[PDB]
Amino acid sequence: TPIIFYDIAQRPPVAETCCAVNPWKSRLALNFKAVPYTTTWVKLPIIHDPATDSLIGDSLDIAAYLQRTYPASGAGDLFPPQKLDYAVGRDMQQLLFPLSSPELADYARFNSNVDAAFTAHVGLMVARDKMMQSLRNMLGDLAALFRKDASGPFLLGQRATYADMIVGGWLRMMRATLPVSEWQEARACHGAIFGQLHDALDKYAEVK
Repeated sequence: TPIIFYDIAQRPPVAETCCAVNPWKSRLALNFKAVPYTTTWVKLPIIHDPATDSLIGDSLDIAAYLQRTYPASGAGDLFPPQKLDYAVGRDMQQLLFPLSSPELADYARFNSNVDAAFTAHVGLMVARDKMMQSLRNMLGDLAALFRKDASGPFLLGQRATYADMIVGGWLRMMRATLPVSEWQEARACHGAIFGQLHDALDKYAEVK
């Protein structure tokens, strides 16, 4: 019965034993949905669901599979309709390609833009003052989406979605790879919008 989640354990200098970006996106999605699962650590996230004989690779497909197969399970809908109006600046467009269930197209485009925005600042996580300024500026632009509904730390206020998990997966990975002070900067800048989002996602961050 339990879903098998294939994941890769992290090695130093990564500070935390679990979770590259995309495994974090899927792990946040599995925990939010409350579907039972266990990790097999192997040397891409992939799940096998024995309940449907399904084998799904890629975090967007896994989350879409969970929402479609267990729509009422756990904390609710991972993909409610939503304007995810975020676009990277021109100096980051090359990191968009290759891009991305047509009701999910906006979530897919958001996944591409967040990934590109943050990937532009790997290398802090592999650092320099100018890169940290660029990271701060990119978070400022992303922050406007999290200010649209100030009833809560998520994009839709008190309601978390897969889009919050797209960003949260990056945040979790940054906490594990940045020097502590730079993580503390990222978590504090622009009104601590991303420290709040990170902390709000803690409840969906169990490693199992």
